[PDB]
Amino acid sequence: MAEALFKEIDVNGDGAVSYEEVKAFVSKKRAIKNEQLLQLIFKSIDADGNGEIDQNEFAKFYGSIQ
Repeated sequence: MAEALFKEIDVNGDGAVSYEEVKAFVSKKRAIKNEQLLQLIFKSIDADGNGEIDQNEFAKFYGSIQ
């Protein structure tokens, strides 16, 4: 309902979503090729930006747009 979506999309059960995984997630809703937005959003969504966003980072990031 909130963060479960991040772990839900991770069919690989890795609890980590990289830049590619992110772009794909949104791609499942439509077709929007954003190279700039992907890069920026990638580092933004990722708390540590370590290759991919971990469940923990995503959870703490979710709703942290205050």
